Amino acid sequence: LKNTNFWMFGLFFFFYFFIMGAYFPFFPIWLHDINHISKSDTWIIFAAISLFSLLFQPLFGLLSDKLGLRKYLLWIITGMLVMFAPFFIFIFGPLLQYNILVGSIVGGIYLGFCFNAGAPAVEAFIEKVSRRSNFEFGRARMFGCVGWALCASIVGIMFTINNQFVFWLGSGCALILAVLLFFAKTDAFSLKLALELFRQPKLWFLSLYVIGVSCTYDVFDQQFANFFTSFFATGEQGTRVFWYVTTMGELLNASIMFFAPLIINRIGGKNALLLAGTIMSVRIIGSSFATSALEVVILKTLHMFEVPFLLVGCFKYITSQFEVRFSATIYLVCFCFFKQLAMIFMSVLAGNMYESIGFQGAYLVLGLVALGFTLISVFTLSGPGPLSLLR
Amino acid sequence: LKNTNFWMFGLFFFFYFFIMGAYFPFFPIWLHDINHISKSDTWIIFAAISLFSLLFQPLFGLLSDKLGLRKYLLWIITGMLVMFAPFFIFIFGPLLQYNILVGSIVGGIYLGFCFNAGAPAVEAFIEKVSRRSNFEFGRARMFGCVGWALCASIVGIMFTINNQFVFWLGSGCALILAVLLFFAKTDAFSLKLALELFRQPKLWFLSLYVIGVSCTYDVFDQQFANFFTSFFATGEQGTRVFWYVTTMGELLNASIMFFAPLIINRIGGKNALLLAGTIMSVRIIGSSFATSALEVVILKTLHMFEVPFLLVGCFKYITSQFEVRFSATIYLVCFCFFKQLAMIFMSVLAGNMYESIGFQGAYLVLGLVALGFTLISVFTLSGPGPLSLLR
Ligand SMILES: OC[C@H]1O[C@@H](S[C@@H]2O[C@H](CO)[C@H](O)[C@H](O)[C@H]2O)[C@H](O)[C@@H](O)[C@H]1O
Ligand SMILES: OC[C@H]1O[C@@H](S[C@@H]2O[C@H](CO)[C@H](O)[C@H](O)[C@H]2O)[C@H](O)[C@@H](O)[C@H]1O
Repeated sequence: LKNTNFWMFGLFFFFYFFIMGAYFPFFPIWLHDINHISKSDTWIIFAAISLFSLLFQPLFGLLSDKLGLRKYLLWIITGMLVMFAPFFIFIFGPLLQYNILVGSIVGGIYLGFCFNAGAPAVEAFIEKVSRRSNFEFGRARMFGCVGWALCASIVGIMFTINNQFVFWLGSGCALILAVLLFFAKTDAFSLKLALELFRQPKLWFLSLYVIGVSCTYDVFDQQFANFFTSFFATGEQGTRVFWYVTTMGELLNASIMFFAPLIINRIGGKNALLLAGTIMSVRIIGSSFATSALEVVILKTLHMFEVPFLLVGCFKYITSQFEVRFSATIYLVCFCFFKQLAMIFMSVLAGNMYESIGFQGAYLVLGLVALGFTLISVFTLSGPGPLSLLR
Repeated sequence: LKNTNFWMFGLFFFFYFFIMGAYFPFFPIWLHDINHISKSDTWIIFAAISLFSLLFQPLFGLLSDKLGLRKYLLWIITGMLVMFAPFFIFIFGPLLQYNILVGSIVGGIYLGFCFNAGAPAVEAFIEKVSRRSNFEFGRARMFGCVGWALCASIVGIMFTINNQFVFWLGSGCALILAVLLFFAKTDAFSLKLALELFRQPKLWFLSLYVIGVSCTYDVFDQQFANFFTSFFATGEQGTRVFWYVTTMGELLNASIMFFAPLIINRIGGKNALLLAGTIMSVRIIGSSFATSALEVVILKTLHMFEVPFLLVGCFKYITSQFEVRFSATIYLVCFCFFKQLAMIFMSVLAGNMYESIGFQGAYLVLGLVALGFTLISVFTLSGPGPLSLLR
C-alpha cells in the first residue's frame, strides 16, 4: 500500500517481535540448558516476570492514553531494548549463577518492561495509527509474525554454532527499529473516568471472557511442548519437529492475518472473539483424544488460525464498544493485568492436575473451562451475536 | 598493508574513540546547558567517577594480564558499551535530576568502567598484539584520533538539530566493535609476583615521572578552555574557534603519530618521554606568558605534538625495560591509577591557587614542577639519555 506509515510500522513490528523471538519461545531451554537452572528453581524467575507485569501493564494503559499518539513512551521501551544484548549475556546470565537468583529475578524486571508488558503497549499504540490512517491493524502486525518466524529460524541453526550471535542481532534490531520511530510522522482523559469503568458491567463481562478463555489457554500452552515430544519414541525427534512447525506456522499467521481484518468487519468483532475462543477450545480438548504424533501436530497448528481472530478481533470489539480514547488502557488491563492475575492461580492448579490426574485428564477439564466460558460469552459480551451472522 | 589484524584493530580504535570523543570533551556542556546543573555540584560527578576508576584500574590491570590475548575482558567492555545510548538518554540523564545525586552518581560508575578504566584496557590489549602481529602500536592508534575528530565534528553540528542523535549513533558503533572483535585471531603469573613490582626501585622512578609531569599536565587541561575563551573578542564566537582546533588538531595529531613509532624505536623511548614531557612543559609556560590570542592557539596545538610521544613511548619504554608479563598492569597501575590518585590531590590546591593568585600566576608553579621532574627523570629512568642522541 502506498501509505508510508504502513511501511514504517510494518517493519517496526517485524523487528520488535524478531527481538522478542530470541526471548520468549526458547527461555526454558536457555535456563535448563545454557545457564543450568534446576526445574525446581525455574519458576522463581517467572514468579517475578508475572509480578512486575502486574504494575507495569496497568500503568502503561494510563500513559498510552494520557500521551495518546505521542511516541514518548515507545522511546523508553525501544531505548531499553538496546540493552538487550548485554542483558542476557553479561548481566542477566551470570547474575543468576553468581549471586542469589533473587538478585537476577528482581533484576529481570527489565524483560517484563520490554516484552511481557512492552509488547501489548506497542500493539495498543499502533492500533491508534490504524484509525488515523486508512490501513488495518492486521496487515501491519502481519509482519510481526514473519519477524517472529525468522528469529526462531535463525536460533536453531546458529544454536550448534554460536548461539550468542542472535542476541547481538537483537540489539541491532533495536536501533534500526528506533530509526523507524524517528522517520515516523504523526498528527485526553482524567482518572475519574478510570474508576467509572469498574462500575460498568460491560467491563466485567469481557474480563470473564479473558479469564475463562485466554488465561486458561495460556497455562495450557506452557507444558504443551514437553507433552508434544512424548508422542515420539525419541524425545529428540519431537523437539526437532516441534521447532519445524513453529517456524512454518507463522507464515500461516501472515497468511491468515492477510484477510483477517476484513472478515471481522462483517462478522462484527464480538463474534470474532467467540470464534477465537472456539478454536482455542477445540485445540485444547482435541489434546485429550489425541494419541498419535500425526494428531498432536495438527493441534499446534490450530493456534495459528486462532491468534489472528483474537488480537485483531479484540481491538475491533474494544473500539466498537468503548471510546477510542480508552482503547489502550483496557487492552493492557483486561487482556493483560487480569489475564496475568488469573494465570497465577491457573498455572498452579494446572501443576496439581498434571502430576495428580495426568496430562489429558487435565486438558479435558481446562478444555471444558475454555468452552464453558466461550459459550457463556455469547450471551455476556455486549454487541451482535453468532445468531446475527446466521440471519 | 596486507596485515589482517592491523586493519581490524586499526578500525577498532577508530570506532571506540568515535564513541568516546562524542562524550568526554562535551561532558561539562552536556551538564551545565542541557541538564541545567550548577557549577558547584559539577565536582560531585567527577569526584565519584574518579573514585570508582581508582578501584577499577588496578582490578583491570591484573585481569588484563591473566587473560593475555584472551578477548574476554574486552568483550565485557564492548558489551557494556552497547548500553551507551539508553544510558545518557533515558537513564543517566533523567535519573540524576529525579533523585539525590548520590543515588544517581553511582550510576556514573558505569561511565568509569567503560571509558576512564576502559580505553586504557583497549590500549594495553592491542599493544600486546603489536608484537604477535607485525605492526607498530602507533600506526593503529592514529585511527582513534580521526575517529575522535569525526564524532566531535558530528556533535557540534547535531547539537543545533537533535543533540540526542550522537548517542544513538554511538551505540551503533559498540556493535561493529563486537564484529571486528570476532574476526580477530589472537593466541602466566600471580598477584604475589605483582607485589614484588612495588619493591623494585626501577618502578618508583616511572611512578614519580607520572605524579610529577603527567598528573600536573592532566589537571592543566581542566579549566584551560575558560582561560582560552578570554583571548577572543567574543566568548561565544571564541568557542567556535576552539571547536576547529580540537577537531583539526587531531588530524595533525594523527599525522604526528603516523611516523612516531618509526622514530621512537631507534631513540629508545626513555628519551621520548623526556621529550614528551618537554613538549608539555613548553606548552604550560606559554600560558603564563600568553600576551596574545594567536599564541594560546598554538599552545592548544602543542598538545597535539605531545600526545604521540607519550602513548607510543609509554609502551615502547615499558616493554623495553620492564618485563612484558606485567605490561598492561604497570601501565594501568603506574600511569592511570597513580595519576588519578595524584590528580585528586592536585585539583584541590589548584582551585586554592586560582583564587589565591590567578590563572597565569598559578601556571608558573606547575611548569616548575613539570620540567623539574622532567629533568629529574633523566637521572632516574634507567636507559639511554638525550646524551646518547649526539653519538
Ligand atoms: O506476552 C505475550 C504476547 O503475545 C503476543 S501473541 C504472539 O504473536 C507471535 C507472533 O507475533 C506468535 O503468534 C505467538 O504464538 C503469539 O503468542 C500478543 O500479541 C501480546 O499481546 C502478548 O500477549
Ligand atoms: O579519558 C581520557 C583518555 O584520553 C586518551 S588521549 C586522547 O586521544 C584522543 C584521540 O584518540 C585525542 O588525541 C585527545 O586529545 C587525547 O586526550 C588516553 O589515551 C586514554 O588513556 C584516556 O586517558
